[PDB]
Amino acid sequence: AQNPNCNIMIFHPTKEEFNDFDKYIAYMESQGAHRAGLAKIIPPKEWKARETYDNISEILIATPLQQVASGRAGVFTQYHKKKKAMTVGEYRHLANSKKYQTPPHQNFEDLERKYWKNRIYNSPIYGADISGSLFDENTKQWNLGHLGTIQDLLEKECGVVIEGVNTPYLYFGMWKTTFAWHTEDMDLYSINYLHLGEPKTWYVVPPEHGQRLERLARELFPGSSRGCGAFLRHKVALISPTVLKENGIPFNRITQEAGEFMVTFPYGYHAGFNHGFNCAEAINFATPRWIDYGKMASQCSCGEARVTFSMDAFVRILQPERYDLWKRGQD
Ligand SMILES: O=C(O)CNC(=O)C(=O)O
Ligand SMILES: [Mg+2]
Ligand code: NI
Ligand SMILES: [Zn+2]
Repeated sequence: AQNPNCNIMIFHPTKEEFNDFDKYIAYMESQGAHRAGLAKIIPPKEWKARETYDNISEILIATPLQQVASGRAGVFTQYHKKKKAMTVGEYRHLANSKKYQTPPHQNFEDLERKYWKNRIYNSPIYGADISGSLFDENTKQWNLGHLGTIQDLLEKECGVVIEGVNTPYLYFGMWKTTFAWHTEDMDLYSINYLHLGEPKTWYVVPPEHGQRLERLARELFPGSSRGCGAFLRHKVALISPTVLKENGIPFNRITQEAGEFMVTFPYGYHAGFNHGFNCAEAINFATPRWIDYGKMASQCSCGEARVTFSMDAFVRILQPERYDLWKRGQD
């Protein structure tokens, strides 16, 4: 078996190997990359996502989210308080202010220490889940706005034709902005490109061990667990590397820098934070190996997680039994 210790693998495709997305994903998996739950892909040196970022200040963040923490430094929840709209210009100015800017630090490890020590005492503002793309339409390789759709994958694998579309989202981050422990909707893959700015640190649990993370989460967030049988779909819970180590949960960590792709694999729980002002673009995607994960994915039926138009059809076709009660939570 390849990659038995489930380490995060880093790939360096040539421009030749960067032409066929599906085939390169299948290659990574042949080398065991999926066992980690997360891979890094460094694009060929000749590739660019777009010519410059010079005019991005006019993008609107219509609902910035202030991420308010509760609990203890290593085990906390975050609530998203909706703020007034601001442009990317305004946001970047805010991120760079004395109140929100990245503190002095020696290296990524010192900054990671400061993050876990101090995250709870600040409420950074996250511009998340903004429908859009920053790839130039003339970028033909690994353009997250031109991937084949999950609906088309299901059609090609399973023969069923469903409604729905699949488009990317932009994320504008600042120091301490945080993504809580989650797998993707319907345990899909995701791919994330860091377009510009400061790094993003990731933590991930191997898919084969995801249930161990869930068991810990139920113990650490006991009332959440009683309220919903898939409360990690709410994307509010954080657990530090220290706490994961104390409880024997297998995980890995890696820092993504501007110009790099990360791919999360089905049922690979991940969480992380931003080092400073940045802009990422991400989208979900499917392969043939995903299909069974889609059939087995947990669902939030308490009604908090409240998910897309397109996810309806996935649940309808892959999880017909659930479909009924899941849509009671979604209506
Ligand atoms: O970048 C972020 O804030 C969150 N991204 C993801 O969870 C992902 O790409 O799967
Ligand atoms: Mg603009
Ligand atoms: Ni994700
Ligand atoms: Zn729920």
